[PDB]
Amino acid sequence: QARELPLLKHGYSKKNMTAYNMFGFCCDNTPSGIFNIMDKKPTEFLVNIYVGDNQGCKFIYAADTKGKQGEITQTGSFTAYLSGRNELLKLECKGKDSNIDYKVIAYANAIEYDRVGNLSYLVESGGL
Ligand SMILES: [Cl-]
Repeated sequence: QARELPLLKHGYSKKNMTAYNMFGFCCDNTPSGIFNIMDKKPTEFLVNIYVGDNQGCKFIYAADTKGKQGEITQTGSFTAYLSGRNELLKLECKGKDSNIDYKVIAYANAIEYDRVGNLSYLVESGGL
């Protein structure tokens, strides 16, 4: 059945009260037949996301094969492509009280990748 969409990187900036999670693939988890926008035939990811609570957060994705960015803040569906570093989605929050609960289902070349989760500046910035 489904695999988990991997978390590649996370971080935060106290100065800007921002934080992020980057989802995508690396060397030990890039499935066979999956290509990015640096490649001749980038794989389409057909993505459905579902959003509950959302204060101050948004997902950023590559909306076409030229890497033009798209953004989404609420339940919806879209087409996304992997960046040249095999990133699929950047989930960003802005502000002290930023928080989002979400579910991602992404389909590529006969495989489903899922992620259920939360991001908040409070948690991601590592304080109590
Ligand atoms: Cl290629």
